Amino acid sequence: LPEDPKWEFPRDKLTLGKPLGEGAFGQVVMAEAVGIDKDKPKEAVTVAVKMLKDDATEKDLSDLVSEMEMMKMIGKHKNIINLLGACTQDGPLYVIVEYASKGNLREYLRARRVPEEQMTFKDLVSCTYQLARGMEYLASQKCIHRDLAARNVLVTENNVMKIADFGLARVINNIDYYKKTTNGRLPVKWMAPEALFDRVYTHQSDVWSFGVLMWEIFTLGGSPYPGIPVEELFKLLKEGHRMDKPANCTNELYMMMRDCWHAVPSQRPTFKQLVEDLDRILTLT
Ligand SMILES: Nc1ncnc2c1ncn2[C@@H]1O[C@H](COP(=O)(O)OP(=O)(O)NP(=O)(O)O)[C@@H](O)[C@H]1O
Repeated sequence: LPEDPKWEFPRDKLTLGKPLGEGAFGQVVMAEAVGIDKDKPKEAVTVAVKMLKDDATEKDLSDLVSEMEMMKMIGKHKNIINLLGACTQDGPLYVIVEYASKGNLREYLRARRVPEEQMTFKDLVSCTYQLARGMEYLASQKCIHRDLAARNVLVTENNVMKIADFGLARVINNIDYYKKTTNGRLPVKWMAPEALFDRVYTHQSDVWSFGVLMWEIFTLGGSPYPGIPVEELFKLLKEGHRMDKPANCTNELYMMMRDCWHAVPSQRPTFKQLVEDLDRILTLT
């Protein structure tokens, strides 16, 4: 792999610790990184390290490299998982990122329905607000995430919501992102119809996904289109089906979901608008 000195971190300053989880393209381990935070240059920082599994494919390696490169481009923001460094030379590829001790949002919510704590309604609105802020920022950086979902949000020790899993994200210009393929690699239940049927993707497709994410949040980690298999959703979406209102959701926030699910992308809210609406709702709690 080519060197990128501004991101490279010395392997001898990294100490791997316990596994945090694994997927079908990589694994993540906790680690201590001495000197990685130049605001505290003497200190060890607890980080997460993404790396290949022993059964990794060639495509897994190219994907991990591509994920690292995307994270170099998306800037820095409180409500996204930020890249901290990488070990790319003379050894296995290590992609070093911010550590979120409370795991992904889907499990965090399902575990707070013995529960860890109780989610107040204010907590859920705040969580929604933070993620709209993250997506607003990503869209300002001309990034479409394409895989927004509760499983791809991470939660820090201080309950900070961080958008993560940039492996499918793309940088676009002004017009729709378009590449025609045989079959897509995006979770169908979170995809905007124009993405599913027309292979086109804009920031407004991410807005659709955000509406699904809202539904996951206010169902405390429920599964979208409950009891509807992916196989049958193609037809139901084309015919205009939409999810019902979660129990713990206000009619105001449900109207917000349904706006995100507008059939016409240009008629959905923008993330800037969602942040403004969510700012108002959250201050009134
Ligand atoms: N920065 C992190 N801090 C703490 N835990 C993490 C971090 N990143 C990932 N994990 C966890 O370790 C596991 C690794 O999975 P991950 O690398 O996130 O891909 P994925 O989200 O499982 N696949 P997908 O949702 O289909 O895109 C997940 O269970 C995460 O919850």
